[PDB]
Amino acid sequence: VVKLVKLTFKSPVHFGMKRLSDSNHTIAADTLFSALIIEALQQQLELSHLLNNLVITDLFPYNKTSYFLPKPLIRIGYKAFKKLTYIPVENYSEYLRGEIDSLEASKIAESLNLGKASLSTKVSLQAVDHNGESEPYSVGNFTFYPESGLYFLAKGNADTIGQLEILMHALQYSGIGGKRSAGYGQFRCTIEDSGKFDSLLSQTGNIAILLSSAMASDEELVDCLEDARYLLKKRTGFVQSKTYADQLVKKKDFYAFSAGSTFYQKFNGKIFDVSDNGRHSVYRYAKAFWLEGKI
RNA sequence: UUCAGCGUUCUUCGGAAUGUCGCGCAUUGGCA
Repeated sequence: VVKLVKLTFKSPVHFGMKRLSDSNHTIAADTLFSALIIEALQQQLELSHLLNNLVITDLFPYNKTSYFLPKPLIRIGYKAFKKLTYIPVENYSEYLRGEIDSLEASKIAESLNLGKASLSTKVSLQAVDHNGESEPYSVGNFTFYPESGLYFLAKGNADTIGQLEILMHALQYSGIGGKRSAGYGQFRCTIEDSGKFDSLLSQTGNIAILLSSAMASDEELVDCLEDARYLLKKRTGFVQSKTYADQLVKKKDFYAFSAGSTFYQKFNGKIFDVSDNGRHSVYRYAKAFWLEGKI
């Protein structure tokens, strides 16, 4: 049951990539899954549905004009083609067939208006009272245009879909990304049946494109890599919880194929464990959502 | 010789702001 989940952001979001100063306009499926797990644990729900039947996608840019999917890594002005990152759903088939030209790719890049990124310079006055000093730091945020929003597609049974609806409503108050609970990431989310995507997903093409940041199991990896065009993205971070350890602990470093990576042989994903001797297992979504296309 | 005032100017010409600062310091950065 693939359900579109559109997110409208009221306040700017941080979405850090490596540092607090930087910012991204989207987040990986794992970052969303980790937020969904944290929420389910707060609301005292069973994690079996999320860990066994929920399939999600990286949040993708959406505009009133169009919904943007990630640019497939398919061999085809090379600058114009490399600058392009997201292609509207209507132009995805044209891009796959090679019917797109460099000027058309430039127009597609200009078409997206997800938002306007910025850097907010904050200060910490915690040490001023102890003969210390104010400490400047920078938070990179991204402000969506009013029509613009981030959407994700969630697939699963009816039970996990309803659980997702509950977690999503709680999540909007919780927020997403970094510096949430410090002014950022408040969003309001709608869950609906989308005719566009379900029709798009009902295609049996010769190539498979990874909607979500995903990694195959070892046995899956050996068949999948042959003839694959892909971009290994390091997935790293600290553990966010009150019960994992007394102090803040980094997760084990993970590498996942990025969204838009094209694999000839489809691989199902796996919820990996990036924990290192903690009081609970830190789950890292790496399951795979596939858009089959014809090239 | 008496009887009366009547007309014309109602303000004018200059000067209309000027000079001086136009953010500084601390954290940060930089050097070590």
